[PDB]
Amino acid sequence: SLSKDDTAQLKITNIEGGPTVTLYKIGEGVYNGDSFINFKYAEGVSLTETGPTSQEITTIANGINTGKIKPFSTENVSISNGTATYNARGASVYIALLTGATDGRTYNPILLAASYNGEGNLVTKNYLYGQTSVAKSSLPSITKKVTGTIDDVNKKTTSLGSVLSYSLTFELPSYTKEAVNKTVYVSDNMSEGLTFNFNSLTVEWKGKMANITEDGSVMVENTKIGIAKEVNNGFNLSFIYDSLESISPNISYKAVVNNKAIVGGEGNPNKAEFFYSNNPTKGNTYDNLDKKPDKGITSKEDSKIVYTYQIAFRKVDSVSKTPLIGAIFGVYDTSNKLIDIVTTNKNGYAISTQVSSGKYKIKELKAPKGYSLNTETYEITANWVTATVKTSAKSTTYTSDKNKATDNSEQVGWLKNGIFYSIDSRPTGNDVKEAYIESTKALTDGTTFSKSNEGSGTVLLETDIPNTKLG
Ligand SMILES: [Ca+2]
Repeated sequence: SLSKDDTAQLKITNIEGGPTVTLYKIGEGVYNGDSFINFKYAEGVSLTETGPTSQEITTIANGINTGKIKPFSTENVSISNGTATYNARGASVYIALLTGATDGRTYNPILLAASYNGEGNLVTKNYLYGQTSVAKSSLPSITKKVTGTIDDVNKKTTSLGSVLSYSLTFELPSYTKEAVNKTVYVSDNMSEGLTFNFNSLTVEWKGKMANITEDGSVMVENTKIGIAKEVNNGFNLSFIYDSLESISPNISYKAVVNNKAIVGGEGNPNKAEFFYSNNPTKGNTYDNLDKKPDKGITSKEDSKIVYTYQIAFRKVDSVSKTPLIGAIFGVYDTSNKLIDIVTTNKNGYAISTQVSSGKYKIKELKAPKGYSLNTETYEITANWVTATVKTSAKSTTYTSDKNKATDNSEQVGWLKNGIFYSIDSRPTGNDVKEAYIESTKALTDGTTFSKSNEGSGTVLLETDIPNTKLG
């Protein structure tokens, strides 16, 4: 006794991430209502009734999503506790698509059928069997790391002119061979206080370094695995999924801390993004390198924040404690390398360029007029904990001419194509020029300094610096 109105359960297990499940009927059961004849398939559907192949299943899904294949009906199926169940009316064949998982996972298509000839059995030459299928998905990821920084407890810190080395690794989506959207697309953009170096971009794949040519082609073993382009203060890099052989490339690049580096809480972040398809049988692979795609495309992301601080102090008369203008000070790192030169303002105050966590030294180069030179070195420790001052407040002026250095001062770093590098980040090239500080501008009169929270950005010396009046 067949009907029709015979029911059987079509079931999907291993549903993670809470996707939408849609069933598209691609095969109608044809009855005489008491005898089962065969399946009638939607126009454009092609499959092997003996055992449909992955190629065929994905192909059908592609057609459904373009509209080339019109299913006989579309069903929305609820989920719970990792499974979905649908009560089919009569022998019938469906493609299930799982889309929009909130954890970012991407799923393969599923073929489900209710059949009188055994679970899933499509050959038609009493009892209506259902079908249970285990859903299959992949969860991409992207992880960004930075080195070249100085650890301040759990904060990575840096200084003006430091070169920072970033690295990306990622886990690929798993796409079936016939998928129409195999987007594999990587982006980063550096915040404005870091100057991205596109020429530093490297790609390793299968333990081999890529050569990136002039037009952006990422070449390994005479194979183009992707194309890179410099965009704003960063890059877009679109890979060719099939060329990767399911092995993820590893991406590295550098940036150098510039004078716009933010001090304190906000820090200096990047934002690495990995775009892929979470509905790979819909649309087309995205590879436009001018502009990253909008989110059948979704993404994972990662960011590293790097911090800087600034050193401040006040210059006063040793007896009256009244503030002294125009005192010139050097600020040195722990090994006595000159970091910066500052001049005190009307209110006695000076502030350094951006520094990493660490110990520094403040030493006078020129007394204020009417005062004897203070020959003492003043030490100060800079870190998240000591940077409790918030100021309402530089762009240093360099020369490569040693004889134009203020106060006959030493070299503070290097210049290459307009960019400042610290001594410890001395870059390569035959046109790398010595950098000296040519002049110093005092801080604007009426700049305030208020004691405040950790990470405010400014480390103000505990005791003001005395000068002894000549008289
Ligand atoms: Ca369920």
